Amino acid sequence: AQNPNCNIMIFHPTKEEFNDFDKYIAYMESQGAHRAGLAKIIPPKEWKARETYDNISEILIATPLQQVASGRAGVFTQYHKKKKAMTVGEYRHLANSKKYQTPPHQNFEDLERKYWKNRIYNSPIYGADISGSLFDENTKQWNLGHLGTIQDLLEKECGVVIEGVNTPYLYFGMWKTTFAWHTEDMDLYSINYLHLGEPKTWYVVPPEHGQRLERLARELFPGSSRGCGAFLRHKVALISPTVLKENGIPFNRITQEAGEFMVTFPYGYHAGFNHGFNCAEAINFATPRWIDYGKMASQCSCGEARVTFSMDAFVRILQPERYDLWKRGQD
Ligand SMILES: O=C(O)CNC(=O)C(=O)O
Ligand SMILES: [Mg+2]
Ligand code: NI
Ligand SMILES: [Zn+2]
Repeated sequence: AQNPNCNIMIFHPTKEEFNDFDKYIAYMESQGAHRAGLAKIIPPKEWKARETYDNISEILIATPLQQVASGRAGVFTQYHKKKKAMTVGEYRHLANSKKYQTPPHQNFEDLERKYWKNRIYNSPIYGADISGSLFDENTKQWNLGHLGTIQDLLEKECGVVIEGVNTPYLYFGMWKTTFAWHTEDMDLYSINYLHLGEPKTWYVVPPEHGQRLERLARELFPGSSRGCGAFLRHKVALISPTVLKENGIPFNRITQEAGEFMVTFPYGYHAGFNHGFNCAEAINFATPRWIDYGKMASQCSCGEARVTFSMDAFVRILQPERYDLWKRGQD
């Protein structure tokens, strides 16, 4: 069995290997990369996403979100308070202000210590889930807006044509902006490209151990667990590496820098934080190996998780028994 300790693997494709996306995902899986839940892909030196980032300041962040925490330093939830619209140039200046800028630090480990110690005492502002792309239209390799669609994958594998579309999202981050513990919708893959700026630290639980994380989360968030049998779908709960280690939960960590891709694999729980002002692009995707995970994915039906238009068809076709209840949750 490849990668039996479920370590995060890092790949360096050549320019020739970077031509065929599906084939390279399948190659990484042949080496056991999916066992970790997360992999890093460093593009060949010949590749670029676009020519420059000098002209992005006029992008609008219509609904910046202030991430307000409750709990204790290692075990907390966050809620998202809506703020007034601002441009990417206004947001960059905000991120660099004395109130929000990254503190002085020695290295990534020191900054990680400071994050876990102090995150709860601040409320950073995040631009999230902004439909759009920063890939140049002429970038032919690993262009996140030109991937094959999940609806076409399901049709190719299962024969059923369905409605829906699949497009990328942009994220603008600052120091302490936080992504809560989650898997993707319908336990899909995701791919994330860090376009510019400061790093993102990731934490991940191997897919084969995901139920261990869920059992801990029920113990640590007991009211939330009573409210909903899949409350991690709400994307609000944080648990620190120290707390995971105290409770014997298997996980790994890695820092992504600008110019690097990360792939998350089906049912790989992940969480993390941004180091300072940055811009990332991400999209979900599927492969043949996903279909079995999609058929088994939990679902939130309490009303909280509320998701995209395109999830309807995935639930309807892969999970017909659950469809009626899930749809009540959506309405
Ligand atoms: O850019 C981001 O904040 C977070 N991304 C993810 O959880 C992902 O790509 O799967
Ligand atoms: Mg602009
Ligand atoms: Ni994710
Ligand atoms: Zn729910």
